[PDB]
Amino acid sequence: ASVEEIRSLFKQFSSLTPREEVGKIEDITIPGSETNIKARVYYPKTQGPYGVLVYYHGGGFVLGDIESYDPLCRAITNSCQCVTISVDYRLAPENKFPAAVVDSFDALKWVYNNSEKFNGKYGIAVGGDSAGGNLAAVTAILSKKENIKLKYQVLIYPAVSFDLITKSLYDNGEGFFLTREHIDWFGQQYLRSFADLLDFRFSPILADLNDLPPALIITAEHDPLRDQGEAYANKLLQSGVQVTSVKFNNVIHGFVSFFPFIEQGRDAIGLIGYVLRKVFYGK
Amino acid sequence: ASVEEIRSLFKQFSSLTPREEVGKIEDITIPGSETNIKARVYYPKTQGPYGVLVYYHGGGFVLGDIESYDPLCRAITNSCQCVTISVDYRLAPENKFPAAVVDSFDALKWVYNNSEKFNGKYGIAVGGDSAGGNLAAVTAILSKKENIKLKYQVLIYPAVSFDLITKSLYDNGEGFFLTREHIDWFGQQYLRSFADLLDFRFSPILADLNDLPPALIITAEHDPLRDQGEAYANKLLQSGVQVTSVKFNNVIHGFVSFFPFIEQGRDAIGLIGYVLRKVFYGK
Repeated sequence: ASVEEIRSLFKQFSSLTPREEVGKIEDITIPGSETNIKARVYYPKTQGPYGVLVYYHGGGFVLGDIESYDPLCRAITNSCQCVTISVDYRLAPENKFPAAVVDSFDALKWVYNNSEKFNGKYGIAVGGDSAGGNLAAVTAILSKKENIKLKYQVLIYPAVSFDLITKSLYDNGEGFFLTREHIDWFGQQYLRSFADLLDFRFSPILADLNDLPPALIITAEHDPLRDQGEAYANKLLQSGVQVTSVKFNNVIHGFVSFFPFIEQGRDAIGLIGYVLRKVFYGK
Repeated sequence: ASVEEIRSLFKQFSSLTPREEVGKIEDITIPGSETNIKARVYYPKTQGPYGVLVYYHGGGFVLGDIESYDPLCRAITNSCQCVTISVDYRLAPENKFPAAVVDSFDALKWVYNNSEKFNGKYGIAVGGDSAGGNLAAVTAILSKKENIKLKYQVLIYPAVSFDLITKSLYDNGEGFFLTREHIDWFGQQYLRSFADLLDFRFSPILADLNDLPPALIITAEHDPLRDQGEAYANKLLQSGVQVTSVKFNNVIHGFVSFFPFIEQGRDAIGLIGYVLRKVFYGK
């Protein structure tokens, strides 16, 4: 299948997944430094003021979009009882690294600077799954540098490093949905050159992680990315940041997207909701 | 320290913990088959009807009690928004196996038969930590035998088998609070003879686990009991029971007890809260 055909398939498959009712939805355009960035704003059914979660979909920097991730964002919104803003960052191979990063940070900054539009008085968090988790993590690093004070970061089986060595990569690199071959191909679509492997904006493990927001990092047992996700948690802890690092057993990469039929996914969404309600509201 | 001093040391240190407000608290005495069993009933701040969680404290079958667990049970009550009933089962060595089991099951049957007294229309779950997780699991197995239909079981780093073989026992058997020497000593206090090692009421991994209530099983990375907790999850899964099995990284056996200081414990309490709100209330 072509890239376009797979992008379309993501949207089609999403229409089989129930979309929970939320309080209100609005589609907005965020004025980026390089592009006008579409985003979808979900309000919860409770009354404000709110926290705001800026969410970055996964898809290997190539696939996914606001629509295919609409069911998941609705579910997160109801779980966190918080405004969720799902960001349509530019994709590769049309838009190489660091386009996705530039859009993700620009959106965060604009949300942070415009939070009153959303009655977002309880502050701003970032979160994302897989490649989206990568973008959340990188956006939190970039925020530190600009004195943007985030509340939290929710990293759902994030990609944090180029990896040829972890035991989970070899144990789990075939037979469990996301394969070695996929990982290679996504990296080829996204990166410009081998030198980008030295860039913390691609591998955030490289960065100094002092003074970042407290994190919930979810990994999955049968996931080639498992060990590097746990490494990121450990390096955050070593750098004095509070992190809850949880491995969900018996499930594969992507399981949170399959919450309607993988119950552990629903429970991960419950846990995500709890930590954000705690950090935003005190509970 | 005698058994008495070791008990009093745990009470003392628990006595200094802020207790979360709950709705209301009632102490009751349940007419057991072998003894009168004190239980503390915690109501959430919401109104009913409720689900009911019957909770069994940890402490290696030798320590702990309603008072020393009172802060944890309050925190759980508020998290699950459910009536929580903390059971004062008989302790060893004064009362050998299977005294704890008899009391734990006797309490459960009585609660199940008297659920209207608590406005407990949404059904009954069991839960517990460590030795108490053992008791919860064994209670669910005994309940199945007598056609008592439970909604859920929450097993927090449960003891499920006599163990001389797991990797986690050897990796984590010293230096992480719960040591080989403690495991040995608790078993010596609790059991009557080596024959008791064959009894599923001490090692619930021995039982047929078909048709048991869906489970949340939490394990801790640096815990000698980690692998056998995961084995219980996997054996339940093999037996067609839905289970969410989650390993909390970077923490030790007992971490949920330390929730005021160890933030991962607070987050574990959030997850327990979510799964029970889900199964009782659809929330």
